[PDB]
Amino acid sequence: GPKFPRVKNWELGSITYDTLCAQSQQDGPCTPRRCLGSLVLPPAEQLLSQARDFINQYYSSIKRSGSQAHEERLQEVEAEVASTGTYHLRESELVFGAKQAWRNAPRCVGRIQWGKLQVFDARDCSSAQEMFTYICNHIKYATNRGNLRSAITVFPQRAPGRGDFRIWNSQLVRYAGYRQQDGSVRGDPANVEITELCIQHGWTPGNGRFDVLPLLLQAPDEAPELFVLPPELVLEVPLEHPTLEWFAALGLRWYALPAVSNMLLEIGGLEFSAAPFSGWYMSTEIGTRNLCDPSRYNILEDVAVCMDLDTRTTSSLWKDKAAVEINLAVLHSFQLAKVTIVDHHAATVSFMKHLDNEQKARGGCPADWAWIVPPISGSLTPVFHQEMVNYILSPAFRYQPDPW
Amino acid sequence: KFPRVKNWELGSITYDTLCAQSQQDGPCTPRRCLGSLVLPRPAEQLLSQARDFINQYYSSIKRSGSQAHEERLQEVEAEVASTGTYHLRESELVFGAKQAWRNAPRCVGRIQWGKLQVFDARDCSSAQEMFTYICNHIKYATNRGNLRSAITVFPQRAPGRGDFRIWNSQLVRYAGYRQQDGSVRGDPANVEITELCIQHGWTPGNGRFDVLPLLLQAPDEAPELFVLPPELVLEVPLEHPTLEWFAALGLRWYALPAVSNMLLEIGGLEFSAAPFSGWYMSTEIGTRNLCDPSRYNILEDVAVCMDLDTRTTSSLWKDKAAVEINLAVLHSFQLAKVTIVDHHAATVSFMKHLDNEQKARGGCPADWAWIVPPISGSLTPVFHQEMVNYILSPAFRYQPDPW
Ligand code: HEM
Ligand code: HEM
Ligand SMILES: Cc1cc(N)nc(CCc2cc(N)cc(CCc3cc(C)cc(N)n3)c2)c1
Ligand SMILES: Cc1cc(N)nc(CCc2cc(N)cc(CCc3cc(C)cc(N)n3)c2)c1
Ligand SMILES: C[C@H](O)[C@H](O)[C@H]1CNc2nc(N)[nH]c(=O)c2N1
Ligand SMILES: C[C@H](O)[C@H](O)[C@H]1CNc2nc(N)[nH]c(=O)c2N1
Ligand SMILES: [Zn+2]
Repeated sequence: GPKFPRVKNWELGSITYDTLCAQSQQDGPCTPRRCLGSLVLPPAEQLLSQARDFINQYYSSIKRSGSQAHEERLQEVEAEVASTGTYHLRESELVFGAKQAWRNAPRCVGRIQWGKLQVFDARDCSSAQEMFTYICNHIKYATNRGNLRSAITVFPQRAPGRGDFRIWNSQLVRYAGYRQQDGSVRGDPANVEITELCIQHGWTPGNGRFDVLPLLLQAPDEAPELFVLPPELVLEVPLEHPTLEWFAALGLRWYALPAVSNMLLEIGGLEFSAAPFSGWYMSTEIGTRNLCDPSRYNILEDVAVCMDLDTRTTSSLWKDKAAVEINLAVLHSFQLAKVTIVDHHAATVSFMKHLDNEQKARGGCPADWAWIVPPISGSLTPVFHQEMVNYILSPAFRYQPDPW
Repeated sequence: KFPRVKNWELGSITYDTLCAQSQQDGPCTPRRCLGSLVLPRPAEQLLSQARDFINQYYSSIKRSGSQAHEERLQEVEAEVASTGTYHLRESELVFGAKQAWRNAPRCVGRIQWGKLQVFDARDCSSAQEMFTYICNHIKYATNRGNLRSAITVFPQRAPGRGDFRIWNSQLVRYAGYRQQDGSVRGDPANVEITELCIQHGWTPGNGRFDVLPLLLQAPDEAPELFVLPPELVLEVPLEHPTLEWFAALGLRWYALPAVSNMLLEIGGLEFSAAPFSGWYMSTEIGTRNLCDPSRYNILEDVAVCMDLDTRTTSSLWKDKAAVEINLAVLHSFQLAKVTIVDHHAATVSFMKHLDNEQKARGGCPADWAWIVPPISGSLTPVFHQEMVNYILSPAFRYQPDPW
């Protein structure tokens, strides 16, 4: 057979061969001795070439490969890199390659949509204030009354030893997390450290489970500045359950927009550091991950007592039963504010459609199985049975250090 | 070089040095990770797998150096040098077997690995004699419901010449009878094997749940058809503790999960037939068997009596249902007094078995994707617990079907 990896789909029994990975100019975390798939955290020469690389990708997506437009941009960068030691992205490239990056992140079921993404250029940005309105612009656009829209705003790149452009928070939207004199945490304990940095960087706090965090921002070299969001700007959703009348009463809630912010966008060698993006939620992130992880909000037990469930015993499956209902109330509450959501089946079925598109076009789709298969009802979704190949294609997103 | 392994529910942080023992390659490389792939694609080396293994033994009982070791390591050299091969003393096989369960990185029940019972069938020379070993093994392991972990090990693998093979994949299995309409009565992933039993002379039922007979193959024999004494096998009828109407579905399942097709590799040697059984963790029954689309696929059915909008995915019927299937699997076995374990209890204990190896062998390999239950995955601590996968020895391989 072919010498590239073979890829069976145990539901449909169908095979594909991933010829894409042949281009992963970037090593992972596995030796042939062992596999670290599970594992969550894992100067001229090499720039010139990483850049050359992306340009070639670019001209290929506009089908002009090998043509003079091409060898002329290649020499427009050689010029640039040689005599100054960087270069800049013609807007339209930044757009293509900001897509390429979403399309390339092997941990994201959301990709059918990859080609539908609004890139806003924010490369002119020159301050912590300017920064902010850019973001509010982003949020308004992409929240869009409730009819959510994939968006990414891109602030300036790394420069040779010049300050980096950082959004300090991980999301544009987090809830506060307040450490008790107990040892419990009031709010979302996900982000305590940051709730901390907030106060002792100027913020007068709140007293609530869902206190909407204000934004730590930071321009090159300048000290980190602290901006708060317009409240009528920040669309949340009260939660309720179609049938269980008492759910609405638990007083729970999430917020429309899922906006990642703490992550480095890497294109053709250049570094974006502050380039936050946001789509819409899949119902399991809210109702399983954020609301049910015990190292988070962890309601669950709570909901299952009102459920009338036998928790003394593990095997009554109260842990599961309850969580189903949670998600459903996550779903129903969203469906009902006319806000954009998408259940885990719905998402997976379309991610599968995606895999097939990528197949015809690029010859595979990098995937981090553990992350693609939803946190509940794994085996009931189609992806569960698709073997996946993971690898690192560039342009991509990188995890990056916290700025402190 | 040595893998740091953090848990994310507790911030535990640990280091696996037991991986450095791995001696055989996985499909992963630095370029591209294929962790999620189901299955893979002279005589002086046999000799060094022997020492390596034999060491594992005397070393295991704290003797590695003193007489017996030194002596018994030379029986081996003596034997290999002049037969191309050797044979395992029995108490050693019982070490090999125990170890290879402990080793296999896909197994969530490994905490039990000490409590295994090992039948030596090395002396078997016919599919008659085999049938016994099997009938006897099932009678032991079913134990009226108090299921006991047990392997049985048929003859090893003579260089040029056939293999002892069980043709079934499990012991107890359900007949899957194809209809013309591309329709399939019974268990669809047994469709092939049924017609083999057929073509080799068996009389079919045409009930949904019909225990398939056994094709046993001694070397270079056309396999022979043997039928499981109706009650050596224990089934559980399925009811739901609160959903009165359920059991009128007629659905049921056998108590013994027993692997009939994997190659027990011990210290060089290959035991091409070495069935083993312990006990079911329920999600295998409810979640794979009963609901997998490629199978008995009753998800829709259950939902519709449950009285739920199939129309849309956003009503979450499939999961709602699934939990009740699963709940019926748990009740019924506890009612029929038949050892079973829920993904929770199990994964919880697996975690502990992880901490045991950690302070024991200094590590342990698990296959995250396989060790994490199919439903409600993140509601188990295995989910948040980074694992390393690597190939130790002794251990179980897969093997090509004897056709
Ligand atoms: C359009 C709707 C989208 C959906 C439904 C979606 C869904 C998801 C989900 C469920 C995950 C797994 C994360 C977890 O549960 O921990 C994920 C990962 C990810 N997605 Fe999306 N996503 C969407 C849009 C986007 C957009 C616009 C981008 C960026 C352009 C994006 C990039 C990523 C990245 C970079 C990760 C993993 C990065 C990390 O490890 O932090 N997704 N996505
Ligand atoms: C005693 C109670 C046991 C429990 C609860 C248990 C649980 C499991 C489960 C759920 C699987 C995964 C199969 C699937 O997800 O479809 C598995 C895999 C496996 N287990 Fe166990 N197991 C037990 C005993 C044993 C025993 C006694 C052995 C052999 C000595 C064994 C060896 C294996 C092997 C070799 C695999 C994976 C190989 C394959 O791909 O089929 N397990 N275990
Ligand atoms: C300790 C730690 C640090 C760190 N940086 N990341 C993690 C992993 C968890 C995670 C963290 C963030 N900020 C975002 C997501 C995707 C959420 C998402 C994004 C988008 C764009 C859409 C969507 N539906 N969901 C997952 C752990
Ligand atoms: C090559 C190949 C062929 C084939 N037909 N199927 C596979 C898939 C893997 C698999 C195969 C079998 N027979 C049994 C299990 C559950 C195993 C199990 C055993 C015990 C003892 C307990 C438990 N809970 N689960 C898993 C691979
Ligand atoms: C330990 C485990 O590998 C890790 O927590 C991963 C597994 N799968 C995931 N899947 C999603 N969607 N999101 C996550 O944060 C994780 N976490
Ligand atoms: C493609 C994937 O690796 C394969 O389907 C695995 C994943 N997880 C599983 N989990 C369980 N419990 N059983 C299985 O057979 C599998 N199969
Ligand atoms: Zn790997």
